[PDB]
Amino acid sequence: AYQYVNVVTINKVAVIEFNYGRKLNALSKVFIDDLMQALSDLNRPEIRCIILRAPSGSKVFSAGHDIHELPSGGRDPLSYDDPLRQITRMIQKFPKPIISMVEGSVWGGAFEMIMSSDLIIAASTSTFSMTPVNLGVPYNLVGIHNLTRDAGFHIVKELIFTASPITAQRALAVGILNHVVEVEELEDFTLQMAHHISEKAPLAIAVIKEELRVLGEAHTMNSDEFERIQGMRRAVYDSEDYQEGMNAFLEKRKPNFVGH
Amino acid sequence: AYQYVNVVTINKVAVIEFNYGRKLNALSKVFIDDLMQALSDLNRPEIRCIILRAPSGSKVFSAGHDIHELPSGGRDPLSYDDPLRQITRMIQKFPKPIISMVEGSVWGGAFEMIMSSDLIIAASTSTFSMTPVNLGVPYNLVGIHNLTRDAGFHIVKELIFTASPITAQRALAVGILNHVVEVEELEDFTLQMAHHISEKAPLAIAVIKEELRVLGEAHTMNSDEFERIQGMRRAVYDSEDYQEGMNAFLEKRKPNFVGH
Amino acid sequence: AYQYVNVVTINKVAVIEFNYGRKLNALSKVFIDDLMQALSDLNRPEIRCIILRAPSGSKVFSAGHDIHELPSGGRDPLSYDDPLRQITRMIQKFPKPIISMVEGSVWGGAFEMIMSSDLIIAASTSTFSMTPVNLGVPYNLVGIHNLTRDAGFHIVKELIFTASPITAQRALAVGILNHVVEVEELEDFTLQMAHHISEKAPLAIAVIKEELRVLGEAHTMNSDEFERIQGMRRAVYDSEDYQEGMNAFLEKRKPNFVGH
Amino acid sequence: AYQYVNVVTINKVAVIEFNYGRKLNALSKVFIDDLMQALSDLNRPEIRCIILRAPSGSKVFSAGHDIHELPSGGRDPLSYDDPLRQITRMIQKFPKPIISMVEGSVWGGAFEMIMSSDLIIAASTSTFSMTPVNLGVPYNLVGIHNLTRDAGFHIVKELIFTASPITAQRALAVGILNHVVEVEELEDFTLQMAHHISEKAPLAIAVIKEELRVLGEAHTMNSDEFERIQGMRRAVYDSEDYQEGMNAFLEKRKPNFVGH
Amino acid sequence: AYQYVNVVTINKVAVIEFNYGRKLNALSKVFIDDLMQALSDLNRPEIRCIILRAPSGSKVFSAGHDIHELPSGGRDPLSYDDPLRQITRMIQKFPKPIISMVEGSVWGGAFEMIMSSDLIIAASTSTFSMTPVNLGVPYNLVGIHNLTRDAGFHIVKELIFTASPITAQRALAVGILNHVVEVEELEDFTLQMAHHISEKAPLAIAVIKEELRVLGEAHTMNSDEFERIQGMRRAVYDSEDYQEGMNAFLEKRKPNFVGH
Amino acid sequence: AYQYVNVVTINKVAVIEFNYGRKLNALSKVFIDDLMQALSDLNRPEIRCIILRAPSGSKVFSAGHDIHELPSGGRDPLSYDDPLRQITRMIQKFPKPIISMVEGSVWGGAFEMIMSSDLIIAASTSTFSMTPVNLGVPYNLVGIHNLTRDAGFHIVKELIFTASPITAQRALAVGILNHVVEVEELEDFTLQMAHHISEKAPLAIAVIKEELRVLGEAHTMNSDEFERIQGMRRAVYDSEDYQEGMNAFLEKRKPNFVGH
Ligand SMILES: C[C@@H](C(=O)OCCNC(=O)CCNC(=O)[C@H](O)C(C)(C)COP(=O)(O)OP(=O)(O)OC[C@H]1O[C@@H](n2cnc3c(N)ncnc32)[C@H](O)[C@@H]1OP(=O)(O)O)S(=O)(=O)O
Ligand SMILES: C[C@@H](C(=O)OCCNC(=O)CCNC(=O)[C@H](O)C(C)(C)COP(=O)(O)OP(=O)(O)OC[C@H]1O[C@@H](n2cnc3c(N)ncnc32)[C@H](O)[C@@H]1OP(=O)(O)O)S(=O)(=O)O
Ligand SMILES: C[C@@H](C(=O)OCCNC(=O)CCNC(=O)[C@H](O)C(C)(C)COP(=O)(O)OP(=O)(O)OC[C@H]1O[C@@H](n2cnc3c(N)ncnc32)[C@H](O)[C@@H]1OP(=O)(O)O)S(=O)(=O)O
Ligand SMILES: C[C@@H](C(=O)OCCNC(=O)CCNC(=O)[C@H](O)C(C)(C)COP(=O)(O)OP(=O)(O)OC[C@H]1O[C@@H](n2cnc3c(N)ncnc32)[C@H](O)[C@@H]1OP(=O)(O)O)S(=O)(=O)O
Ligand SMILES: C[C@@H](C(=O)OCCNC(=O)CCNC(=O)[C@H](O)C(C)(C)COP(=O)(O)OP(=O)(O)OC[C@H]1O[C@@H](n2cnc3c(N)ncnc32)[C@H](O)[C@@H]1OP(=O)(O)O)S(=O)(=O)O
Ligand SMILES: C[C@@H](C(=O)OCCNC(=O)CCNC(=O)[C@H](O)C(C)(C)COP(=O)(O)OP(=O)(O)OC[C@H]1O[C@@H](n2cnc3c(N)ncnc32)[C@H](O)[C@@H]1OP(=O)(O)O)S(=O)(=O)O
Repeated sequence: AYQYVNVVTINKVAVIEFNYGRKLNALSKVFIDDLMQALSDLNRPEIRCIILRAPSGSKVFSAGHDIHELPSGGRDPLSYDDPLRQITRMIQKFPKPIISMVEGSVWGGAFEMIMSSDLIIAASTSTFSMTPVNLGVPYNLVGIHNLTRDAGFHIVKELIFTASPITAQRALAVGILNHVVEVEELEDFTLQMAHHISEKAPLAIAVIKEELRVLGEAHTMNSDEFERIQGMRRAVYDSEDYQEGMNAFLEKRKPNFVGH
Repeated sequence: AYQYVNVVTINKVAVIEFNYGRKLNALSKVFIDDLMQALSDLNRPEIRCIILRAPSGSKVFSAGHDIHELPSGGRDPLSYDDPLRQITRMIQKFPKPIISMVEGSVWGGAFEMIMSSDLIIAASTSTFSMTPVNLGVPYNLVGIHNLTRDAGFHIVKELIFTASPITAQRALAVGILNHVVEVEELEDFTLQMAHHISEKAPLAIAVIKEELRVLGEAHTMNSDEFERIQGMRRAVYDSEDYQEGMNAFLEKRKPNFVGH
Repeated sequence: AYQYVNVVTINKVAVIEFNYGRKLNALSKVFIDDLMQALSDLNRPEIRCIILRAPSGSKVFSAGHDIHELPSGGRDPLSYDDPLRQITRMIQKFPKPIISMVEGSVWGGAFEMIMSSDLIIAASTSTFSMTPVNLGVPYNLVGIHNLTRDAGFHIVKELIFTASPITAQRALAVGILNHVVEVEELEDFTLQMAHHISEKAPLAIAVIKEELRVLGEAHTMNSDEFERIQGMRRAVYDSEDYQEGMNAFLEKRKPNFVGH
Repeated sequence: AYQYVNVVTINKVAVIEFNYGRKLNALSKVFIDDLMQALSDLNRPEIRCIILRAPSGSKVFSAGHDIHELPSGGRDPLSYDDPLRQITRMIQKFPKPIISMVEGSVWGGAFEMIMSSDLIIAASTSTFSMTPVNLGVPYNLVGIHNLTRDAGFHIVKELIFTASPITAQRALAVGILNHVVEVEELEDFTLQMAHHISEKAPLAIAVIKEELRVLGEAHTMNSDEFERIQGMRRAVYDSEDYQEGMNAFLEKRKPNFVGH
Repeated sequence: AYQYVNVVTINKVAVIEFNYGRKLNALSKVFIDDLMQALSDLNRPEIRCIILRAPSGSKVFSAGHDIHELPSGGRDPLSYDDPLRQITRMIQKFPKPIISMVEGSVWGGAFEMIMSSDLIIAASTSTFSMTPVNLGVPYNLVGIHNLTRDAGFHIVKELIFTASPITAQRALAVGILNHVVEVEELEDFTLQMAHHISEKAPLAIAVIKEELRVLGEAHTMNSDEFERIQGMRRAVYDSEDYQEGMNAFLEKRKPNFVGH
Repeated sequence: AYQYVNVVTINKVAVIEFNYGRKLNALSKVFIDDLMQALSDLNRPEIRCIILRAPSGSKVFSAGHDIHELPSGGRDPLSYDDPLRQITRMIQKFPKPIISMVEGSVWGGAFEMIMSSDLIIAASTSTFSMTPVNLGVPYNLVGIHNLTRDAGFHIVKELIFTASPITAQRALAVGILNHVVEVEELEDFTLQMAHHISEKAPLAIAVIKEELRVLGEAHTMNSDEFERIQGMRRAVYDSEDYQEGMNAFLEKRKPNFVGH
């Protein structure tokens, strides 16, 4: 029923498997629109737990935001109705637990997407990179906030400022992952936990997830502080460095950033 | 001088030992009223540090909220004056450190109670479960907030959505516990730390504890968000699933949750 | 040049080395004024990353606030324009990453200072203590907040209430440090990471750092709560214990705290 | 068409006239559901401005909440999905100006309803009463906040604590009303203002209205403060005085309030 | 029963009359202690409304804070435990309405005290001044907040920056006062209103008063902004101008302020 | 001196007279840069109060934002470093009182500018309008908040949704203006007040002004709410209606708005 995902439901658990490997499951508008439609279709009383996964043996879980669809004009790359911003809101408001079951490497916006989900179970060979400083992208407040609820600030700043991949073992040690398992155990481990969750009280799960959502969002600031930050972000997405980040990716070369 | 607790004072350290083993130290009104009286009586200048403990050899530290005192149908089970809500506020506002020294298994409200205390030192054989989703309970905002200050969101969501016990070793790894020790060393280790804290400046301890309390609570939201969450909670504590959770527990059978 | 720091630039990396070993790099006004001048001088487009370090072989990284410079009594010791409060604001608002490269022991205000920096890389032999309860000091809200973004509340309360040192290995485990390395490798490891960060997009790093700073501060409270805390702090800095803490340190004896 | 309202369109202006005079336009569930449907149906680009009115000559604009439909005992009378709570949210979120055009007396929930609208224009003979203290009702935070954006706190407390009606002339002087007009000029005056607003930029009006709505709601508090207020409200809606207020109103006698 | 106040009970209304004419009802610690004891004594179910008043015929309602009890310099003059701060908190938290009935001139902290009360009814000859800029006093955030809930910002700034007295008629027009009456009618007009309030539901009044209090306080800021303000206040109470303002009053001369 | 302003100092009062009459004191960058420099140059201890005025006899006080300089492409017209946004921040942070002394008509951004100042004294013939809905402009959160601290919400909505001029008498009645005087008395009245203020304690005035500024700004919201509002504002400044409003103004014709 979907071009870019495959859904299998057994009992009360649904697995949403990405079907966009020819583009390394990059978060293009057409891929995200399918993922959201699939989730909306599973918002039914008889579904109690969702798993998100890439196909078995994927080297790349998701290559993150489709760099071709990043606006290189004068507009904000991560506005409120950007597909990545829509799917993280939808995951976080969804009244059922969503488990990210990760095999392969996770990049940029896709790292934010799994951090927005409720649990992350990962193969021992998976790797995680947060990439905006590679491309000159001024990541937005909501998007950065979504990266701060698991690991501490010093770890988050290392991940962002270096853009270096971290292993699953390190991602477990710093609090980003729930569980790391050998890849041959990943599906069996994840289905055991999803089917267990699906026997618990769904209305209690939904209200507790929504309470955590609101508490997690409840770092408040005044209008002047947000407008000041928006001005700073606009100076970045208007920058020569932002154009250079995109151009360098599309030309398959290393960017030369100059601080303008 | 209390029916349900025993208090020992060693210089500047007070040990409050539960005496409600016939009910597995369940957080009944009569038990919590004695605990709160004991704490109030120890709010004196020559006391500097409190330890909360179950008796030596306890299999169960606390079975959590007394399910017989949970209101069935229509009343908020976790309103502001509920005993569990009163004791977590009292622990958090108490101007001396309160150390939970844990032997045995810890369940639901009792897990929130040790999470509200300042330090947790646990036996290597202790276990920890958060149980609302077993019973259909819409846990309240303040109570959920009290579970978010140590382990990250993904870990808290695993504990709540699974209601599965975690070991002391895992609870240490994820940041819930301060120390794990062999049960034979638990009392000596905890008293050594309490005596050490009691040599320090108590007015500085009290103000720093209060600063951490107000900073930990400073996740603010507007009245409409709180009323929306209260409406969601009422729908859960009015639900068939909430009645089925209570009944299933009291009848020792597996609940059948249907999502209304 | 500077009397109390030495600055070296290697390509786009600047290393600020303390030069106040005769006072164990205590945070005196004259030392902090030099550190702040050196940091302000390095806010240039050809500088991409800052390392703060003590001299190679230092037993003591920093002994913390200069206890001679604490007000005698009846005056807030951690007011907004105190040197420690100035340097942490400056580190946090600085538009380049600041890495604390730690060899030796870290005490009190100096622990808050490295916690305010972006990344901490430490020698396997370094140690960390938070000391206000040794001296009777009512640490301020901003200062305490700066200690809560890495490790959990129970961990922070143990560090503050015991004032006991922790090892680099424990500091790694609880989320305070990024990396622990053998002292012989510390400089090479830190420089390699700083050089790596120096090729990334500086405007993206600066706006993301500022987004994290704003989100990290966005725990808000009403005026009454702040004034209530300030009144509690004033009762501490007016106390006999505060005078006894100061006196004991200078006279080189154990304080006798009495709770007034 | 609608059973309980009549809608007329004059170019870009829609007038919604109450048709529930046999029950003095009391805010029963069936009347509010019709009013909300009529508003929803007018959320189309060719409508620019809404007027809410009672029929010409009405002695009673609205008698407020239907006292028969108030939750009888132990149930929150102003929960999130109560009709009065739903209509005020809808009015405030509606992307066109809504003008309350008032002829006759306004009572209780109907006063909060016109206060939630964007402008109020009233007949010189109209009167206004806020009545919960007559019935023993614990008015909810959102509802009280809606009464606080026009007149000062001393004026709102006088209105609520006395439940005394005020004249249109006094309501204008204290800032509740935009305009007071002779009854035979009311309809003409209101329509010329609605037509004038309808010539202005609708997307600008919508975003400015929504900005005012969020700034008006942005009085934020922590969870414990909300739960404490909810507990106090529950003690009121559980009180004998709350029963006495309802019963006295329905039996047409003076209530005897005793303070429990 | 009190040295410095006289209490009369009329049915369910209590009238607390100042008896400190010798010092023009300046808010000395001992006067405020009796006023607070009198309030505490009246916190009984048989009392439904309080009036605060000066004696009949008073030229001065209250000369405001006792200038002789302000500190000489280098100390916060309006700390949390100051008598003016205590009495405004107690009036705002008191579960019965408190009406200020004003005959005579109102100065400084006494103007804040009546503003903290629920309703103000004043004689046509009464006058109102806010005086901190006459004395060089840095008024505190809570205190300034208490002046902003009735008149608009421009009016409040005029009152504070000019320290010029305003008439009762002007105070009515700008929203400070509920009612202005001829002095011969003041006592019976105020009592008629207090008797009317005393017939209403007291639990409903108490919860609505508490809801208004927390909504009024719910302007939230981060710790850094509060500490920044406190630093600015400290510069003022450390200033030569603060000492000049205190000296000029003592010496009965016009202060010469210089901005240091 | 300054091309676009004239400054006269009388004792401790500085009168800043607009000198941009050929564009009716529209807020061009060149005019605002001169006003800000003149204000900065007056930040000296010997200056105690500022008056902002148009030239004596002016029909137009200020024609508002320069519509030729409004980003007429598709970028934010009211971004953080726009001249109107800069001058309102500078007026509000300025440590001396700033009185707007108004003769003539005040439009749009110029209305926000006088609302941001401390006191407004106006000629009886002056008039005031807020005009964004004439041009299709999505006024920003900070700008809208600057209009909400004097009159109530209903009055602000009437001013904005109608864009109709109000008289000085109406502006006084609704709490926008401090005083209205005959045009012949305007200088005498305003200078008498400015000289009176100039006798008072400047450090007390500066800290109380900053306390009001912070309290006035302290309506806080979460990142998601800000980003949602920014998305809505962008849809408006990208609209055909925004282009129509600008074109219509340039072509001296009535705009025809269509809701796209
Ligand atoms: C903006 C946010 C964001 O999420 O940005 C994207 C962040 N993602 C990345 O930076 C990952 C970039 N890609 C890679 O690092 C490598 O391509 C990986 C490791 C994903 C795969 O390497 P592999 O050797 O297996 O195969 P190639 O590199 O040769 O790429 C395969 C094809 O997919 C394109 N591709 C990869 N990622 C992509 C892609 N995110 N978009 C479009 N296109 C792609 C890539 O350009 C190539 O295109 P062609 O077929 O035209 O040669 S933020 O977080 O950074 O702020
Ligand atoms: C609602 C909140 C809360 O805190 O709820 C309570 C959560 N606590 C639990 O769910 C613990 C449930 N109990 C157990 O798991 C086991 O009873 C325990 C493991 C603690 C120990 O098991 P053990 O084999 O030693 O002996 P039994 O299960 O056989 O029970 C012994 C008696 O104690 C009662 N009991 C146990 N816990 C209880 C009890 N929290 N109350 C009343 N009653 C009990 C139980 O109903 C039984 O009663 P009878 O002797 O009358 O048959 S929330 O966090 O979940 O939202
Ligand atoms: C107020 C905040 C704060 O940061 O407070 C300061 C916190 N710092 C400390 O508590 C560290 C206290 N010092 C020590 O633990 C030891 O002195 C150190 C361990 C770092 C190393 O000991 P070591 O054996 O190597 O050599 P000494 O102890 O013999 O001291 C050498 C000289 O340095 C002085 N000293 C050390 N720290 C200091 C010093 N922060 N100031 C002034 N003076 C000192 C100390 O008093 C001695 O002075 P003399 O010249 O009189 O011998 S808070 O965070 O606690 O609230
Ligand atoms: C709970 C909130 C709220 O909104 O509550 C409702 C507040 N409303 C009032 O307090 C209005 C009370 N009513 C009046 O003051 C008078 O009825 C007015 C002036 C509205 C109408 O005067 P009039 O002489 O024309 O005719 P009656 O009093 O003779 O009543 C006509 C019929 O309408 C019923 N009625 C009036 N208001 C009502 C009614 N809000 N509900 C049901 N029923 C009614 C009342 O019970 C009577 O019914 P019967 O025909 O059975 O005798 S809160 O804000 O107070 O918290
Ligand atoms: C600091 C805060 C505050 O509330 O400060 C106090 C604000 N109040 C004032 O500034 C009012 C100051 N007083 C006056 O303006 C006049 O004294 C009054 C007008 C109120 C009445 O004048 P009158 O001519 O009738 O008779 P006197 O001036 O002769 O004063 C009678 C005695 O009362 C003392 N007095 C007046 N107000 C006072 C007094 N607030 N304290 C102590 N003492 C006094 C004053 O010093 C004098 O003392 P001796 O008998 O020793 O001469 S803040 O809000 O300003 O920031
Ligand atoms: C975006 C914000 C804002 O402030 O927008 C602007 C709001 N302002 C207005 O709507 C006022 C527009 N101006 C007028 O309506 C009229 O000019 C008034 C009534 C003020 C005065 O009319 P009058 O016939 O006496 O003499 P002119 O129209 O001839 O103007 C004199 C010179 O200044 C220019 N001017 C006037 N207002 C202006 C001007 N806001 N810009 C540029 N330029 C101007 C105008 O175009 C003319 O220049 P030229 O001599 O080159 O033709 S918001 O608040 O609306 O959102």
